[PDB]
Amino acid sequence: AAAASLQGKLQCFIGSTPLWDPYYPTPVFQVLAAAPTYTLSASVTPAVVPVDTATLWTYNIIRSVPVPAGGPSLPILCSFWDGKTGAAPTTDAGWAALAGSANGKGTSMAPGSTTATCSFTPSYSTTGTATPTLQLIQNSFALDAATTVGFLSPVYTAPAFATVTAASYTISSYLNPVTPVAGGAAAVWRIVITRNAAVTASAKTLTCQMPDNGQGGSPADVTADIAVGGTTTVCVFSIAGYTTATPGPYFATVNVVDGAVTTSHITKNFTVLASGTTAPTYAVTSVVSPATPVKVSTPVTYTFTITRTTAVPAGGIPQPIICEFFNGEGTAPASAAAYWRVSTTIPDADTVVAVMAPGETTTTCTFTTYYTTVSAGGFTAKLMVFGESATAAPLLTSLSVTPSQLLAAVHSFATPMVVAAAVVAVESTTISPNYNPTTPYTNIPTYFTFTLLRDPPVPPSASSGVQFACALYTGQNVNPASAPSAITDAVYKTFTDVTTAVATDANYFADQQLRVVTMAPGTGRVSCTFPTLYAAAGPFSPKFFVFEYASSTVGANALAVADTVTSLTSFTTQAAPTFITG
Ligand SMILES: *[C@@H]1O[C@H](CO)[C@@H](O[C@@H]2O[C@H](CO)[C@@H](O)[C@H](O)[C@H]2NC(C)=O)[C@H](O)[C@H]1NC(C)=O
Repeated sequence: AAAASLQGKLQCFIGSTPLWDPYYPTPVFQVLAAAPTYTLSASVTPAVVPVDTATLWTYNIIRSVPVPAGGPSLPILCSFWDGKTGAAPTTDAGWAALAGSANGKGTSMAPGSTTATCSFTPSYSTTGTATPTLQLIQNSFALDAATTVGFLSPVYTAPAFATVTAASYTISSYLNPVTPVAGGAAAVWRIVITRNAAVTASAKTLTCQMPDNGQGGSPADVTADIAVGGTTTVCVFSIAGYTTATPGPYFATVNVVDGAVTTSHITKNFTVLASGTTAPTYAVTSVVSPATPVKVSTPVTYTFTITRTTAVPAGGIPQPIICEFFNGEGTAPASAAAYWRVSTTIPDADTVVAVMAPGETTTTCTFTTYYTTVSAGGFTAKLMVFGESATAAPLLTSLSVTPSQLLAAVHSFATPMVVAAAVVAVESTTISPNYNPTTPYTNIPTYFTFTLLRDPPVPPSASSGVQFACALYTGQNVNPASAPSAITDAVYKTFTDVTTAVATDANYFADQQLRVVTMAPGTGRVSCTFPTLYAAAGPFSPKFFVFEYASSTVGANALAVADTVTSLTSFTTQAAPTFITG
């Protein structure tokens, strides 16, 4: 019989006891006099998509008979074939197997509804038309790929093909040196080729040729490679033999081919200097702010002015500038070429991209650095300059092309930067609880919070925060059972570590304690809380010490003077009150 709402009854027994009493009702299921039909519509975005780019396919599914109101939402498994890669599965088992991966989506028809949506984002790899095929399965918790039957027969084919167009190429170029000298150093044309979409199958081999270098010559054809997932490649043309017989301005044509696709480009302008003339030479001047000396973590700004002997031609190609700056702290780069450090992104704290504009002589590279260690000898920061574009800079190492060494030797700052240690002081020593801000009660746990402020705050974006070991000797000679041998730095340094001590163990209330506190980056001060318990009332002289901390080892005194003691005001503990707030 055909009915609208129907309920089953499942009753199961372990041994003799039933899991549910009197039974477990099952969700409402509708009985249909005929097989429901599944109408379907498809939409594309964009209708025309470049190769190796995502395209949104949207399928709207409409069911002839609405899902029962009281029953559960109907699970639907959209197995979709983009129509361009491989072949569509021939059996429903193939669709079920394919739907496990990203090519198969899972939606749910809500109860009392007649519509559902399935969206996919395929990325085609070949040019031409693509017509997808989609099939619907049921996503029951126990879906057998073999015996399952899709509700859709025959497999729906979207009557709206997507047009996958071929890839495009944007071609830029620059020259090193920007004004080649005839018969001298060989000129190098660096050609940056950018693809409108990243390659996915494998590395692609662009073929770059230069029919004319402005002088009428034709250098040997070059092949450049673009790696998987990359959108940029560099083609290097080493031309030697430029001549000044033709009038000053010149321009070169370069065509780059990828199979059928051909893209032509013309370099803007450039001038070849007369043979025998002295090649233009670059120099660097350096300024610092503030002046020597500076403290640790103080923002130090270096400004380097790069000056060319002669101005760049007004109509020619502007010269890219890559400034790699080493602040002087740590291991210096091995040589000038070693300064081509691998940078994740171009505008980092060590690499700066500038442009010497045509008709201009000087440019400026600005760096901001923080000095961590202390060196009274002074740090001599250095700078190295290359001529490379920002786009081609990251991938020059991958393509095994030597960056253009734009300087004869590394520029070293004239005056070494003498760096002194930061100044840290104990701002306040609060007691909780306390009869007055100077003395605590007796026979109750009292906590001393010491606040330490560093005059130059730990800079944001620092690798790690600073660490301070704070040592305290309250007195009363109970838990250590003896006074410290001497007030010297070493004796208090040798104190036990209780940074992770809890109230259970006997070290929680120790007359001699040593704790570790980390000043986080972007903070100026830290606090250390020490628990104490004054069993007996009497005069007391708590002693406090601060030390630097590194690699879980206690360093020298943090107060910049050997054997510096922060002596709390002497006090006599008085009786505690018994009133309870509430
Ligand atoms: C880049 O060089 C080209 C080639 O010389 C310049 O185009 C022509 O240059 C000749 C040089 O004798 C002039 O007589 C023509 O008048 C130029 N043509 C045009 C349309 O201006 C071109 O001017 C140079 N580019 C710049 C920006 O100066």
